Amino acid sequence: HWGYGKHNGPEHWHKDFPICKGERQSPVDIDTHTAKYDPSLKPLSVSYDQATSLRILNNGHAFNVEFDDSQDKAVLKGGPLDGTYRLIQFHFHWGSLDGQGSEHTVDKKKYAAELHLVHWNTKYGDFGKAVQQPDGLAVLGIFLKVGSAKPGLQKVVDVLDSIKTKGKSADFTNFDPRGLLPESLDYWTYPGSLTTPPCLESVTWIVLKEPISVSSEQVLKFRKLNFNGEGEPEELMVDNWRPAQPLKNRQIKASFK
Ligand SMILES: [Zn+2]
Repeated sequence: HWGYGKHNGPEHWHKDFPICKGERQSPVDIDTHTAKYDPSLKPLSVSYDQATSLRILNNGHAFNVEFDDSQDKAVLKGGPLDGTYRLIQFHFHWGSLDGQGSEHTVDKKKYAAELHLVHWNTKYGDFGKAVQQPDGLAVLGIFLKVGSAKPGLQKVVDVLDSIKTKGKSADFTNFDPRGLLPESLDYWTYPGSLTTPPCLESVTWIVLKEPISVSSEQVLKFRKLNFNGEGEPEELMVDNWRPAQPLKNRQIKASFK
């Protein structure tokens, strides 16, 4: 099956998932000099006050912190978006070293990790339906750099020992995703795809300009997770990022000058 190894990584995905070579794939390099300020973009609206987290799961390619998306409780709207998008889960991509890990890059710069807060368009009723639509998902992407600790991440870091291996889940209630946001909501936006198979081209990407800082100890604990199941040979869950894909016929817009 697909993964991030030598024999099943991103360069192989297209054999089972042809859309992975499509016209609007993600991530991309964000060339800050060619991105265009678009004064028509509205401010982003992140409304996470009533967010209800439920669970954290190691699914063999990352860990997802999952939310109750059965009501409008944690929603993204505004910016480039029409209508309302509900938070379903967040996860990260990270490296084996601090010098890599992000999926998007900024003038070719790779960050140590990248956070994806995944939201689906309520006009489609559920995530499964939404993910098949060209405007079905909105993903807020946030870069992580290593420096000072992010206090709001620590509760995530501390539960990772309980979900070391693929298929393990743990109760994870009352986690507040607002503690993962930077100060500024300035962003770049472009139309793209899931960055994991099936690579569906259903995503409005909203990538924040301001990274959050996490500590070396925090990211080190990400790197102790396993891609494998319990009782299978240990392979550390590191470098679970897809590299930048060709921009092709797209323009990245900036919300800021
Ligand atoms: Zn992701």
